[PDB]
Amino acid sequence: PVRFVKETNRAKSPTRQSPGAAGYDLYSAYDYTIPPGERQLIKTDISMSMPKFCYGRIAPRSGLSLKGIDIGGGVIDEDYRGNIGVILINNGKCTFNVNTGDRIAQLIYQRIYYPELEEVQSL
Amino acid sequence: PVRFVKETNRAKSPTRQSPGAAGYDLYSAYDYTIPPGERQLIKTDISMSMPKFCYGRIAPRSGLSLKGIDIGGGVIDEDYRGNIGVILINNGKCTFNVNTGDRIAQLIYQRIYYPELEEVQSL
Amino acid sequence: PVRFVKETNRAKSPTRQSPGAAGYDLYSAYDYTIPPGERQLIKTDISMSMPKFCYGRIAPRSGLSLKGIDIGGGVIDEDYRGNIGVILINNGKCTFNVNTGDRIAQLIYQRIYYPELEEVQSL
Ligand SMILES: O=c1ccn([C@H]2C[C@H](O)[C@@H](COP(=O)(O)NP(=O)(O)OP(=O)(O)O)O2)c(=O)[nH]1
Ligand SMILES: O=c1ccn([C@H]2C[C@H](O)[C@@H](COP(=O)(O)NP(=O)(O)OP(=O)(O)O)O2)c(=O)[nH]1
Ligand SMILES: O=c1ccn([C@H]2C[C@H](O)[C@@H](COP(=O)(O)NP(=O)(O)OP(=O)(O)O)O2)c(=O)[nH]1
Ligand SMILES: [Cl-]
Ligand SMILES: [Mg+2]
Repeated sequence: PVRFVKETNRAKSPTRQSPGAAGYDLYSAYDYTIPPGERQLIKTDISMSMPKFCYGRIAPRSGLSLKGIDIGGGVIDEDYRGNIGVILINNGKCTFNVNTGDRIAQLIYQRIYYPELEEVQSL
Repeated sequence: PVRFVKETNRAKSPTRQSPGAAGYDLYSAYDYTIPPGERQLIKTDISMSMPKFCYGRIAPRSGLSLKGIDIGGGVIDEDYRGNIGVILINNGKCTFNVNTGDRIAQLIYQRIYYPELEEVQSL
Repeated sequence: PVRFVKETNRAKSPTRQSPGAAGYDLYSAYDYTIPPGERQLIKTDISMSMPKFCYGRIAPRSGLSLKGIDIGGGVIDEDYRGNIGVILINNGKCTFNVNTGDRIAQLIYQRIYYPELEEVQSL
């Protein structure tokens, strides 16, 4: 079970489209306007305690990606307890409108290793 | 064992370079012209049933990345049964030519979690 | 335990901040000047033997992401025994400077699969 908190009543619970979907839909908590060739940190008003040995990759919705919208950053650490921001980059030709409640990205919980690092002289 | 279909004869089986290569090579099944500052959906004519508790990341080739070619979207869900498409972004200064058979990207089967979500008030 | 090798005394050992961090900080080994709209390969002068059944992802730092600095390529294969290079993309407005010892990205050891493929008729 992954515990999550809405910071304000503008936050929508992250949802999964289907039982075989890779990620959990993230929603914009506020209204944003993104000019062509600009980028914008979008607040979700969702904070969460991630599961152990993984991280949340904020990944792009495919439809938005064909409109020219990409993702910046997107690394949500296992110990990040703050507001989750989606960095949207408008690489399209037109101003991109974000309304409160718009599906803006997907959060994928990606399993990872935390290995020890040891310096040697030859591999 | 991942099962895949060649939708048309122009589809080419994804292959790994080496036993230590992260990704399977995706090939273009058609011929494309992509001008500077534009993107294009490339059809592979491949569809596949992904391994359970995982997804397919369409990741960039290092070669094309240095020439300013990037990858959009890239999330290939576990329950996806359609044609796998690749979003090539041309951020370089010259028209990038896509020939039938050209390696364009690499599918990576990334291990993930599907946790249940529960709403709480404090973390 | 993942072994690594410094190619020069200009390379800096990758670092961990906290138990819940995603990955390991990668540092520049040389001085670079990246003009707006350009990408530049950044040598870390670090070679390592990646652990089995995974790959290192050169992942963006959010601080830079917001300034307009994006990652290109970024797939470090299991059997890569060469110099790890970070492709930094200046999609910002000003020129981006990189001094030796600058925190440029993070490395994430993402768990992956190597399934055998099998062509079929139906799915
Ligand atoms: O680059 C891509 C991205 C997605 N796809 C396919 C695979 C994926 O399973 C499917 C996703 O379609 P949807 O747009 O219905 N879902 P998405 O996750 O993109 O966002 P949302 O569900 O919010 O629309 O499209 C590609 O072929 N290439
Ligand atoms: O798209 C993002 C990216 C990061 N974040 C969060 C997670 C991360 O823990 C935090 C960034 O904290 P830092 O002060 O460590 N930023 P820095 O640039 O130093 O490194 P990094 O961004 O890699 O943690 O912002 C988001 O909410 N959305
Ligand atoms: O950003 C990167 C990406 C890859 N690399 C390394 C790791 C990887 O093993 C290798 C990329 O493979 P190639 O140099 O053989 N290029 P090619 O296009 O042939 O294969 P790939 O699809 O892996 O790039 O370079 C970097 O140093 N920086
Ligand atoms: Cl990833
Ligand atoms: Mg979906």
